[PDB]
Amino acid sequence: RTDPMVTLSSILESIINDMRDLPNTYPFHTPVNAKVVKDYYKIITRPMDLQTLRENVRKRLYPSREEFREHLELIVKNSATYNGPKHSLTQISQSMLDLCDEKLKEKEDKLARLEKAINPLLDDDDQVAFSFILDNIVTQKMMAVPDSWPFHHPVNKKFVPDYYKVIVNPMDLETIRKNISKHKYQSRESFLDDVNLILANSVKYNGPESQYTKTAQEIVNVCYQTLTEYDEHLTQLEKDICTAKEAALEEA
Repeated sequence: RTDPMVTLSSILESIINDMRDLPNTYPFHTPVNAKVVKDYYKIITRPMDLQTLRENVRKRLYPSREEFREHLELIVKNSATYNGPKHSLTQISQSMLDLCDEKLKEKEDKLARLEKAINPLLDDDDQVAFSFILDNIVTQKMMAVPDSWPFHHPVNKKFVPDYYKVIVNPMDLETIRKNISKHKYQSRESFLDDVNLILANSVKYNGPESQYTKTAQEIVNVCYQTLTEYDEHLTQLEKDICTAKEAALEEA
């Protein structure tokens, strides 16, 4: 019932404590001082240090060990580039990376359980499959409605005066496809919330009798009809997505 991001961040912060405690890590404790380390930020355009890593941990920027380790490995790579691949400082930065990898392997199982609770739908095939059919509904059914082209992309403000003053939540099929590609929709309800906005917005701006509103109504109707045709399939995916979220949290 605890926040897994907190448990993950305490684990990462204790790794920084141990890395900071290794012999001769002093130069990696704080950001490089541009005023005395010649040309450093010309040569090193992606800098990293243990102070910045600890700040990032406390800001909850790492949802997994991978993102934490990639920033840590930057410390080694930057030392190799600026000091040299065999410089003693690069060997010292490598001793920090090696300790980290021992600590992470040591806590493999608990970290895995926390990572899945922080991101239950990561590489979840039910979510990918659900987004896959939503996208097909948009491209094969909704965009095939005749004269639907004015809804395929955001309204062009230059030709539609005051649109973005009248319409506070604009929506269009390209934006819905972008949301699908980021897996915004975990069930058909939030998908339909955005689809219905295309019609509601045309009613507000064009009125209920407009040819554009009739077209939007057909887009909405074919969306509902297609969700209904695939109800059993979609319900299975929705159920699996929902129960995976909650199961991930329980294993925390």
